Amino acid sequence: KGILERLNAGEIVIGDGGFVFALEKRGYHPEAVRQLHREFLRAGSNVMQTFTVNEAAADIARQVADEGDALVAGGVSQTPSYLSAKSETEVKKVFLQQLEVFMKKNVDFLIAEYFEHVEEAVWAVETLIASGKPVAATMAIGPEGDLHGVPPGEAAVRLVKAGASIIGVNCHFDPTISLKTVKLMKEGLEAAQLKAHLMSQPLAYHTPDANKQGFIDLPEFPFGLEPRVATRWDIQKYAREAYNLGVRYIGGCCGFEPYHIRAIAEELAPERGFLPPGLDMHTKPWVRARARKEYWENLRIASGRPYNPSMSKPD
Amino acid sequence: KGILERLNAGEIVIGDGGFVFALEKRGYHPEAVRQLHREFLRAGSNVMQTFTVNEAAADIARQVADEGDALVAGGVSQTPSYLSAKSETEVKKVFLQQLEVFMKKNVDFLIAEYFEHVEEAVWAVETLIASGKPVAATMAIGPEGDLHGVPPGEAAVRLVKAGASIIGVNCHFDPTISLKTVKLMKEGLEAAQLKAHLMSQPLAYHTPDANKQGFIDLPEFPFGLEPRVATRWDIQKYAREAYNLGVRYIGGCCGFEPYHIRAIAEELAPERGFLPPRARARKEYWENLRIASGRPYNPSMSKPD
Amino acid sequence: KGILERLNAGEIVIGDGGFVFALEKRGYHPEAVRQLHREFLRAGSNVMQTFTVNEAAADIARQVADEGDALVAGGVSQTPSYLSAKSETEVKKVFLQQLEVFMKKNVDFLIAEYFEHVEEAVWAVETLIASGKPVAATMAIGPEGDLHGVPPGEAAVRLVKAGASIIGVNCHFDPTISLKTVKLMKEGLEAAQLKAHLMSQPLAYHTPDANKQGFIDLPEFPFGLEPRVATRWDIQKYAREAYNLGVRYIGGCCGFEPYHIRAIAEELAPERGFLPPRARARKEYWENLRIASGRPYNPSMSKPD
Amino acid sequence: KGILERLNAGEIVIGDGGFVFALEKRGYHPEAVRQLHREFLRAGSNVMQTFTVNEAAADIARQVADEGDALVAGGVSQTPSYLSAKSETEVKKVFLQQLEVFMKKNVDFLIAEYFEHVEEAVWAVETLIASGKPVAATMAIGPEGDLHGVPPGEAAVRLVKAGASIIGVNCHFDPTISLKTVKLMKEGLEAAQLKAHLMSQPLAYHTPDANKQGFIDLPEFPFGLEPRVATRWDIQKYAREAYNLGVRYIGGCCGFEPYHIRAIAEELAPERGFLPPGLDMHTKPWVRARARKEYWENLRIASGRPYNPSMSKPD
Ligand SMILES: [Sm+3]
Ligand SMILES: [Sm+3]
Ligand SMILES: [Sm+3]
Ligand SMILES: [Sm+3]
Ligand SMILES: [Sm+3]
Ligand SMILES: [Sm+3]
Ligand SMILES: [Sm+3]
Ligand SMILES: [Sm+3]
Repeated sequence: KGILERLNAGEIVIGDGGFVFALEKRGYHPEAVRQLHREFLRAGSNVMQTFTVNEAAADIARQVADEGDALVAGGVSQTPSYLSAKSETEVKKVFLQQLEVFMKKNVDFLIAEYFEHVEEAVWAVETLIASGKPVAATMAIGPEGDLHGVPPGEAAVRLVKAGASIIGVNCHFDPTISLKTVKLMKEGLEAAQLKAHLMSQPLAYHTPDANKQGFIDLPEFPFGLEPRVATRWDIQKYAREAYNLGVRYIGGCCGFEPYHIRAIAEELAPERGFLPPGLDMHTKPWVRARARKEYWENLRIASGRPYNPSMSKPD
Repeated sequence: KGILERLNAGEIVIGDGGFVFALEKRGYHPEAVRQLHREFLRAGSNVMQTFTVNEAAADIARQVADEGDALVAGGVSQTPSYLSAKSETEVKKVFLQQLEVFMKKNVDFLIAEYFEHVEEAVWAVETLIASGKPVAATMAIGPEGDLHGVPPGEAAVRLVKAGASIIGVNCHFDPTISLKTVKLMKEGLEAAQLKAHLMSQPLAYHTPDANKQGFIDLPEFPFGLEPRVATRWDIQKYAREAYNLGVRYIGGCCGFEPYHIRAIAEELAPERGFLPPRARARKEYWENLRIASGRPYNPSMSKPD
Repeated sequence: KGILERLNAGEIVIGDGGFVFALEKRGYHPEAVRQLHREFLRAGSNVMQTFTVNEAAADIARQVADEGDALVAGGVSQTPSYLSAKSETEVKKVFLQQLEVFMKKNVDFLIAEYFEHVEEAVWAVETLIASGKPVAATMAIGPEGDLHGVPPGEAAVRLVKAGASIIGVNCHFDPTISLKTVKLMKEGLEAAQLKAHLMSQPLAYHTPDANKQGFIDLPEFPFGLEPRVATRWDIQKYAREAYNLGVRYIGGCCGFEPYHIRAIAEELAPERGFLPPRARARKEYWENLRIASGRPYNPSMSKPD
Repeated sequence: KGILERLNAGEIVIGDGGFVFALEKRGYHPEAVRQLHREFLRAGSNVMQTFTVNEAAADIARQVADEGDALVAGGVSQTPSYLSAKSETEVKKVFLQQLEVFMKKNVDFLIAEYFEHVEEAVWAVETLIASGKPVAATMAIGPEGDLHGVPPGEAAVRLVKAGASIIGVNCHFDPTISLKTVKLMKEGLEAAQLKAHLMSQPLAYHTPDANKQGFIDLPEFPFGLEPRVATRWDIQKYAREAYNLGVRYIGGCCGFEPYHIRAIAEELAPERGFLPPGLDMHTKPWVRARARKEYWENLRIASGRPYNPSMSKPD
């Protein structure tokens, strides 16, 4: 079953969140890459991504995807070259080169991931639909819109018009700010009487202090982000709210690890009809008392850093 | 080089801190276990631990240790029998039991790991040395001592007298509180004219709010600990302080992942002699950045239950 | 010098910010009222406010104002009648009512203080100018505007058109959010070719967690606000920013005590020309010290109810 | 009724906390001093203090004390001259000079306040009892003892032996650390089979981060302490716990204002049989919901400073 088939039938598709983030974190060896893909699959991901040999990358993904109920998706991000002034025919040529690797490896679908400029997001979708494969487009923007002042609603409209059947947001903000952005996008599609499936790949980092440029501008980016990491409970709340908003492609970006994906899969186990592939016996009474979801759902966890602030100023 | 030859040759032994926590976190598949081991070895760990299939765990650990400059260590922790009050010979029997397997698999050394009672740790040391292999003993206690009131200085002295060639602290507090405990253990050994290598396997979780029982009593244990996780800069400061205090077997316990081990190897790359296998590009910015929690609606500390 | 002569002569008018909050805090005795007034005048305030016995309040204020370089001002705030939906002529009547007393006691000027609705503020301005005395109008709104959605730029324009010689913001947010609102009010007046003196009477409580309704909706209002209190360094930064933005009637509202007013006078002593009546000895240490809350078990922000 | 009479009958005596702190805060004029004394009396204080003309100071205190149920107490603090090496006969001469002003003005009792060295605290009590007036002694020390390593228990013992009928702690730590110190003192008196009334004049500032030197060593001392100020609820909890510990002279030191004293008086209004000399009608429902002691007693108030830490390192 393909990605549009699943989603058209109202299924909840779970992404393989921060694959790249995790490979980075682990210090990367096909075995290392195959093992990570497997952890995401075991956690419940229905998508195994590959990027940009590029062919071995695609092979390993396909290999693990065949071990469960998952698809292989090829992703492309913004060229770093747009800031390099050079953009246009040059941009589509790069996308085109990557499109070939993917068609050649016969991926299940494509994702225009990481894009801060709608204009460039569009060029990507235009090039990608020429494969005849389903295309998903996400924008690395918050409620205020992209780098040109293009609002989320309008960005959503233009991406669908360009041919994306799945739109959403990713990689710049935490789950809460990301879903607010997706709500804006959803309202853009409604007002324009257009339809598309929605997806969200938020950061697993809390970013209440970020400005419109996202977490990259926080002073802790990228080596002091540990304190902000979402617990599994934070992610279950995100999964539930995403589900309630109409999001059906629920994933994650930087900060996401297999256990965050498993939390999504477990939170939505009822709705999905299945679970992805002993605290109550602990010796201490007060520890046993924590073996109840309600306890964690209501606990305001401490940071453990009394000498540090709870927020920082961007820049 | 054996564990003791390394240490006597002035080398820094990097532990594979967090092994069990990582597998638990990744959700566990010999390949899954083999990969995790490789990550630690690749991060610079000189020890691949193995516990209690048993023959398999020991075999995978040995295979990855073979792949690099690492030893395999057999770990033993506090037993239910002792807490369930069977004491004496009875407790010595389960360790002997465990030893057997580590004997047959021929592990390089043994660690009496995770003991909240000095007494039971001693009984563990006395049993493990019957293996003729070097024995390391670590206590899950803080500056205030073990569960019967035995202070760190004394605990260190009884562990060495019992035959441990390496002693220290592990798994109950963050790096700073753990090293203060180690300092107390070291002053004890000195006041007693005793000598032994020191080790530390602290939590990678900041724990300023814990009482003498350790992080377990904190209400966030074990599923709400994320905010407390040490950054690599916190870990590098820990490695540096540990080295300066005289610690030469530097590892970690719950919360330590491979990247934390790697921070230790890089920090101490000059003292070791090699590395393990825009203004934010400067290490001193990170060493001085008071990172934010990102959780303004949450407290900074909790009271232990 | 009258309020308007002072301002046109380039002077900085220091308000007696916090008067009601202080008396409320001290628990209220004409002597008690007279002393509080003296504290503000002694801290540098150039205005002694009076509201609504009435003749007494006005008399005590005048006596202390007489003692120094201060004016007496009659304050009027949003009425229940307007919120209780009587609007139009009815609301104008209670202000006229209030004016009467301030007319007989001969106060120096009038302030339409504390209005969450531009419309009712205008009706207040239109009534108060019938006194022939200068009228100041301040809004209890933030950057997002009043309760009907009227933005700061527009609110400022309608208040001046209505006859207010002085406009600004008061009592709903901390100094920074209040001055951002003032900046918006100033851009409105500019886009409309209008001119008027500006004033600010912010809360002395830090309020980063409030929504458009102001600090009242925070769960700590009104008895758990202590941690939020501005230090004198926070107040000096506010005075300096207010001056730089062009504000010349600089006061405060809830939370401001005499020492906060004094911080304003000292900060601006060079721009005024006089003062009001071991490495911690340096002002730049205080200007840079990120003070601790002393409440590690409490959050740093709360969600408005 | 005198101070020993009240306390011997088991009455709860309420101090006039941070009189000096408050006068400082207000920028100081007999009228200013009389008004402050009155606010404390109106708040419930049974003691009006005067210090070190000194005579006018004593007159005003007496004057206001006569307006209610209060006594006038003369207080003496450590000489700053002990750090000036000069100490002994020199110290008692200063105390003696002050003792005369007070006997001359006929105060009701005397307080050896602010003392960081037990040795010097003792000299003060020795000089002061020579007036035939009741003497109270407090130490500015925490659980670890004074500047010489003299523990609280022993300090308590020596002060009583020197002639103090009332002992306690003050001016260096918050209510919680101060009462722990008083508990230690109380245990010292018990073990030595001695008896004395207990008193506490803690800071109204939370100081969980202070070292044995007290709040003077925190970096915010003395101009950045605002965030630490106790709410009236924090003080009611202190009053109740002080009462439960056996403390019967309940006061305060730096940071205390009349409203903190009133909170003590109200918390203990039942036990005392009287109160010292409209939120529920507020327009907003959620505001009306706060007119219940339980709400405040259970509310973990926010600091309002997300960009600041919750604790600082001493020094
Ligand atoms: Sm390589
Ligand atoms: Sm939220
Ligand atoms: Sm299984
Ligand atoms: Sm530290
Ligand atoms: Sm009355
Ligand atoms: Sm600011
Ligand atoms: Sm003077
Ligand atoms: Sm407490």
